Amino acid sequence: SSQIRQNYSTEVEAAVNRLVNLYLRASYTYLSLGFYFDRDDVALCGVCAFFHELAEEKREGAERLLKMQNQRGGRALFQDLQKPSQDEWGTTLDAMKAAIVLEKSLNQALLDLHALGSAQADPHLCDFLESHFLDEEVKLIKKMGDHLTNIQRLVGSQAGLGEYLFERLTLKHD
Amino acid sequence: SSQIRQNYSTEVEAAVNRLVNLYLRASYTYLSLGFYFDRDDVALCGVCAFFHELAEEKREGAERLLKMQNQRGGRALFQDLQKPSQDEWGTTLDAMKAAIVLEKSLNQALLDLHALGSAQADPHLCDFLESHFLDEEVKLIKKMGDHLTNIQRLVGSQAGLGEYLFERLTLKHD
Amino acid sequence: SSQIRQNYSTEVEAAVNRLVNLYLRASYTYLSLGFYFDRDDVALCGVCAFFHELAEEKREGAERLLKMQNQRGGRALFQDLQKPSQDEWGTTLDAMKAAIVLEKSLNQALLDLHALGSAQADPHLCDFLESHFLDEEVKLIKKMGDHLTNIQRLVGSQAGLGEYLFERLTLKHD
Amino acid sequence: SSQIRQNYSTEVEAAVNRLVNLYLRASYTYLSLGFYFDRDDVALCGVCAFFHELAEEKREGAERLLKMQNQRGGRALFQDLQKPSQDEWGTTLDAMKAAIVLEKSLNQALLDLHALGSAQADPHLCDFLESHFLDEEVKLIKKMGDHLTNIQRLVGSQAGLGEYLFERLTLKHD
Repeated sequence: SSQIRQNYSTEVEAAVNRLVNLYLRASYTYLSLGFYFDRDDVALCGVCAFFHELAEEKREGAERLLKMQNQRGGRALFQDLQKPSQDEWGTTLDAMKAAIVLEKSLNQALLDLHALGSAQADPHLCDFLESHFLDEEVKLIKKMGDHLTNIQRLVGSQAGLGEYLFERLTLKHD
Repeated sequence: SSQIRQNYSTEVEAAVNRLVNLYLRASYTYLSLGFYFDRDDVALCGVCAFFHELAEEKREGAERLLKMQNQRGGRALFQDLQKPSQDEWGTTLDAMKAAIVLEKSLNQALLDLHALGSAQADPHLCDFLESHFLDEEVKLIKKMGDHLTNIQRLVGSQAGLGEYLFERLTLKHD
Repeated sequence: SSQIRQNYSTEVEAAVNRLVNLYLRASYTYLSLGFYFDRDDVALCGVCAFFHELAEEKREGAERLLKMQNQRGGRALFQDLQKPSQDEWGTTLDAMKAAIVLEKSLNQALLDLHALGSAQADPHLCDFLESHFLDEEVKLIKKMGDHLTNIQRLVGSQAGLGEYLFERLTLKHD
Repeated sequence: SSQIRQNYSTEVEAAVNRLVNLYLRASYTYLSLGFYFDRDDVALCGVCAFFHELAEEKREGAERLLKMQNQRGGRALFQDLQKPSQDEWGTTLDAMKAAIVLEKSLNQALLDLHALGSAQADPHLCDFLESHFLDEEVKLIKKMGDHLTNIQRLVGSQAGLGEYLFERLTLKHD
């Protein structure tokens, strides 16, 4: 039961639960991505750190959605979390490409939810999705696009060299 | 007269003045609630503090609306402030129930105003109502719902004991 | 491929991957437990904090296992994460009971893995499971047993009162 | 003579003396490796530092074994220290390969000693080999595997360039 629910549709409640699953799935994918790059036969620690930071960010996003669900008087419903799409992630390039399509899928889900909020005349939802989701996604996707371009320019005739240099000179180890 | 008014409908201007009255009425209700709990035959100081903090918050909300009214070139119009609905507020439970229906009424007025802003294509109004009103209301109503649940669980067979314990152990005296 | 694997059986590698899944499942269960206690109709924040701390601890345990998997030259394999066993978790008592059987199941899995390590003459595994798993589990289960006893003694004739008092006076809000 | 020896087999005592010789041999090999990379016609100072740090670590390991030998009432017996297997160590790649097989040999000797300790029911030996030997070896071998992978990816079509870059950008000069 709830004593607080107001202007919060069952459709939005369900969509928020689905978005939680998507964010948690993404976090799980990033956990796998990071550990792949820590394999002794891959050994690109800047890439491990990049994806593990994202694993944390996506988990935090899910947690924020869940906090909001409760703030509105909706009820969290958890579903199975499917395993990531790959067990091995190829090159840094392959991985960054997979990451961008993952992020575009999260972004599309955010846009779909915002559209639902608009259709349901739910401005609090609209306010909520603003900063900590929509702008963050745009910033992240831009960063990934920038990375992709730099990785691509580094392939040239010596892919191993370029992959090392990108991990050393772009990716942070702070 | 105004030299600054732009995209600010008479409908929104009037609705903002009505919302100011609602916020000031709410502040007045909270002033009364707090003083009731400071009666020597009631004597629940944590409850006095809780409602008096809300009296301040609601006054500040009215003041923010009035500042915005002037920023947009609308004109503040004040009406009589009706006295609160009760002179005596019963138990902490009764009072928290009254507070939640008060807040739900303010929240509904905010939603109605946002809908009017949307109909009038007034995005500045929409931006304004966002943080310092819509999210604040959702957070407050959640807090009150939490309080209600705790008060309710404390009634049991010994209502006096539960009322004391809630005021001592949940409500802040900082 | 690996250039580092030494004295690391396929059986242990597989068991470590299964243990990662168990820890991540446990983390997910604790995420759900915590959010249930943050429902406005439950509203026991000390209980939310207790279970969310455990969600973090279990995730960290999985991460440590995965780091070790790579240190030994084994390969992380992720499986679907099943949803928690319940959507609603009842009273704090019910929840603490569920938590203890969860922990006992993790502990048994640790013991089974240690036994496998012994059978495979793998002392590094045995060293690894020592502090950050075996002793931590024993300490945690003792804490949960202590909590259960205190919750049980607080039921008496007034369960609501006891549940409130335990959350206020035992569970930390730091 | 000893007045303290308890549960300390002659077999373990002898094995500890042999392990001391192995650690000291390894230290000597690392001393040679480091100085080779400081030749004016090799001149890779990050590689000198890497191997000289290991020379110190291996000497310290021998010293710890010797301290333990005395703590248990065994008697240190020193043997000749054979010269390292090479006078010239080739490329950084060749050297890192030689280092990994050296470490794997030390690790195998540790495992053999732990197995002997188990057979002799000598848990203090087992406790001793744990942190400062077994876990350290696993961590070191993982680091060397990571290095090897990075060196290998840097060979490409320009081996000189890759060797320089690895020494500049991976190996520490702190």
